[PDB]
Amino acid sequence: KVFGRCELAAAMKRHGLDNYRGYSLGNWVCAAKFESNFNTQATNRNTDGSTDYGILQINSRWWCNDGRTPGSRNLCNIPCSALLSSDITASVNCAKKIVSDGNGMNAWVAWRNRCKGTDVQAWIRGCRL
Ligand SMILES: [Cl-]
Ligand code: NA
Repeated sequence: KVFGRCELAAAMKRHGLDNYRGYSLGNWVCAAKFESNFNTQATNRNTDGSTDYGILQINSRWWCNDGRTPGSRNLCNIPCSALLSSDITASVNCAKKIVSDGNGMNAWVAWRNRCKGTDVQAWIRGCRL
Protein backbone atom coordinates (compact mmCIF):
# COMPACT_ATOMS: atom_id res chain seq x y z
CA LYS A 1 0.00 0.00 0.00
CA VAL A 2 1.20 3.51 -0.78
CA PHE A 3 0.17 5.82 2.06
CA GLY A 4 -0.90 9.46 1.71
CA ARG A 5 1.24 11.81 3.85
CA CYS A 6 -1.64 12.74 6.20
CA GLU A 7 -3.07 9.24 6.16
CA LEU A 8 0.23 7.81 7.44
CA ALA A 9 0.62 10.55 10.02
CA ALA A 10 -2.80 9.61 11.49
CA ALA A 11 -1.91 5.93 11.34
CA MET A 12 1.42 6.50 13.17
CA LYS A 13 -0.18 8.76 15.78
CA ARG A 14 -2.78 6.06 16.50
CA HIS A 15 0.00 3.54 17.00
CA GLY A 16 1.74 5.73 19.62
CA LEU A 17 4.65 7.13 17.56
CA ASP A 18 3.96 10.84 18.19
CA ASN A 19 6.57 11.92 20.71
CA TYR A 20 7.78 8.33 21.19
CA ARG A 21 11.18 8.65 22.88
CA GLY A 22 10.90 12.39 22.29
CA TYR A 23 10.55 12.28 18.49
CA SER A 24 7.65 14.31 17.21
CA LEU A 25 5.32 12.86 14.61
CA GLY A 26 6.88 14.87 11.86
CA ASN A 27 10.21 12.99 12.32
CA TRP A 28 8.55 9.58 11.62
CA VAL A 29 6.60 10.78 8.56
CA CYS A 30 9.77 12.37 7.21
CA ALA A 31 11.74 9.15 7.71
CA ALA A 32 9.06 7.04 6.03
CA LYS A 33 8.91 9.41 3.05
CA PHE A 34 12.64 9.21 2.29
CA GLU A 35 13.13 5.56 3.26
CA SER A 36 10.23 4.05 1.29
CA ASN A 37 8.32 6.94 -0.35
CA PHE A 38 5.43 5.81 1.88
CA ASN A 39 5.31 2.34 0.14
CA THR A 40 4.75 -0.54 2.54
CA GLN A 41 6.10 -2.99 -0.10
CA ALA A 42 9.51 -1.30 -0.51
CA THR A 43 12.55 -3.58 -0.31
CA ASN A 44 16.22 -2.79 -0.92
CA ARG A 45 19.18 -5.19 -0.78
CA ASN A 46 22.40 -4.09 0.89
CA THR A 47 26.03 -4.94 0.07
CA ASP A 48 26.41 -7.11 3.19
CA GLY A 49 23.58 -9.37 1.97
CA SER A 50 20.93 -7.99 4.33
CA THR A 51 17.68 -6.48 3.05
CA ASP A 52 15.64 -3.49 4.28
CA TYR A 53 11.85 -3.95 4.42
CA GLY A 54 8.73 -1.91 4.52
CA ILE A 55 7.68 1.61 5.14
CA LEU A 56 10.54 2.20 7.59
CA GLN A 57 13.09 0.01 5.75
CA ILE A 58 13.93 -2.14 8.79
CA ASN A 59 17.07 -4.25 8.29
CA SER A 60 17.19 -8.09 8.28
CA ARG A 61 20.70 -8.11 9.83
CA TRP A 62 19.25 -7.41 13.25
CA TRP A 63 15.50 -6.92 13.37
CA CYS A 64 13.63 -9.57 11.38
CA ASN A 65 14.08 -12.97 9.75
CA ASP A 66 14.01 -13.40 5.96
CA GLY A 67 15.83 -16.73 5.94
CA ARG A 68 18.66 -15.44 3.77
CA THR A 69 20.83 -13.27 6.01
CA PRO A 70 23.38 -15.73 7.52
CA GLY A 71 24.30 -15.14 11.17
CA SER A 72 21.67 -12.45 11.54
CA ARG A 73 19.42 -11.64 14.50
CA ASN A 74 15.68 -11.38 14.70
CA LEU A 75 15.29 -8.91 17.58
CA CYS A 76 11.77 -7.93 16.61
CA ASN A 77 10.78 -11.60 16.50
CA ILE A 78 8.99 -11.40 13.19
CA PRO A 79 9.35 -12.53 9.62
CA CYS A 80 10.58 -9.62 7.49
CA SER A 81 7.60 -10.23 5.19
CA ALA A 82 5.31 -9.01 8.01
CA LEU A 83 6.93 -5.59 7.54
CA LEU A 84 5.50 -5.26 4.08
CA SER A 85 1.84 -5.56 5.14
CA SER A 86 -0.74 -2.80 4.46
CA ASP A 87 -1.22 -2.73 8.27
CA ILE A 88 1.73 -0.81 9.70
CA THR A 89 1.42 -2.37 13.16
CA ALA A 90 4.38 -4.72 12.83
CA SER A 91 6.67 -2.04 11.42
CA VAL A 92 5.64 0.39 14.16
CA ASN A 93 6.17 -2.01 16.94
CA CYS A 94 9.60 -2.96 15.66
CA ALA A 95 10.62 0.68 15.02
CA LYS A 96 9.79 1.37 18.69
CA LYS A 97 12.28 -1.25 19.62
CA ILE A 98 14.93 0.14 17.27
CA VAL A 99 14.60 3.83 18.41
CA SER A 100 14.90 2.63 22.06
CA ASP A 101 18.19 0.84 21.48
CA GLY A 102 20.34 3.90 22.24
CA ASN A 103 21.00 5.56 18.83
CA GLY A 104 17.58 7.02 18.56
CA MET A 105 16.41 7.80 15.00
CA ASN A 106 20.04 7.96 13.81
CA ALA A 107 19.51 4.23 13.03
CA TRP A 108 17.64 5.53 9.94
CA VAL A 109 20.18 6.82 7.51
CA ALA A 110 17.63 8.79 5.50
CA TRP A 111 16.34 10.48 8.67
CA ARG A 112 19.85 11.50 9.66
CA ASN A 113 20.70 12.88 6.20
CA ARG A 114 17.38 14.43 5.18
CA CYS A 115 15.12 15.01 8.22
CA LYS A 116 17.34 15.69 11.24
CA GLY A 117 17.85 19.42 11.82
CA THR A 118 15.05 20.31 9.34
CA ASP A 119 11.55 21.65 9.98
CA VAL A 120 10.07 18.16 10.32
CA GLN A 121 6.79 19.66 11.56
CA ALA A 122 6.11 20.56 7.92
CA TRP A 123 5.42 16.87 7.21
CA ILE A 124 2.20 16.87 9.25
CA ARG A 125 1.18 20.47 8.50
CA GLY A 126 -2.43 20.77 7.28
CA CYS A 127 -3.31 17.25 8.44
CA ARG A 128 -6.40 16.66 10.54
CA LEU A 129 -4.72 15.08 13.56
CL1 LIG B 1 17.27 10.12 21.20
NA1 NA C 1 17.71 -11.49 10.53
